[PDB]
Amino acid sequence: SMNPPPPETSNPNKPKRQTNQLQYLLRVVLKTLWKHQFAWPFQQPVDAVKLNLPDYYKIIKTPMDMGTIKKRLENNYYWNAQECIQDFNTMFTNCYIYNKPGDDIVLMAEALEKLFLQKINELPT
Ligand SMILES: CC(C)Oc1cc(C(=O)N2CCC(N3CCN(C)CC3)CC2)ccc1Nc1ncc2c(n1)N(C1CCCC1)c1ccccc1C(=O)N2C
Repeated sequence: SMNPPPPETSNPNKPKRQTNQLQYLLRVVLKTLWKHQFAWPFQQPVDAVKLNLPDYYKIIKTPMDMGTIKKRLENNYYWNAQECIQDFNTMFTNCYIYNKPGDDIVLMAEALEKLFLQKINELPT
C-alpha cells in the first residue's frame, strides 16, 4: 500500500483566526519541542512505506505529527488553542498505541510530552 495523504493544513470551509494563545503555541511551545534532541521522528508524517510498516495505517486512523502542526499554526488553520493541543495529544497517543511500553520511541515521546505540558502550563495571563 501507498501512504495516506497527510492531514490537511488548510481548509476553505473552516473559519480561522489568530489568537494570543495560538501565537504562543507556535512561538514558544512548537518551537521548544522542534529544537529538542528527540524531535526528529515527529517532525513529519510517519512514512510507513520507508519504514516497512504495512500495518501502521491499519492501526493508526488518526495520524498526526509536528510538521503538520507547524504548518497549521503558520497557516492560521485553527479557531482555538484546544484544537492544537488535541493535535499534540493525538501524536503522542498514536506513538503509545502502535509501540510497546518502554520502547525507545515511546520514551522519546514521553520526554517530549513532559516538556509540552510544562510549556502549556507556562502560558502567561
Ligand atoms: C523522515 C525521516 C527523519 O524518518 C526516519 C529516519 C530514520 C533514520 O534512520 N535516520 C538516520 C539518522 C538520523 N539521526 C542522526 C543522528 N542525529 C543526532 C539524530 C538524527 C535520524 C534519521 C529513522 C526513522 C525515521 N522515521 C520515523 N518516523 C516516525 C517514527 C519512527 N521513525 N520510529 C523510529 C524512530 C527511532 C526509533 C523508532 C518508529 C519506528 C517503528 C514504528 C513506529 C515508529 C514511530 O512511532 N515513530 C514516531
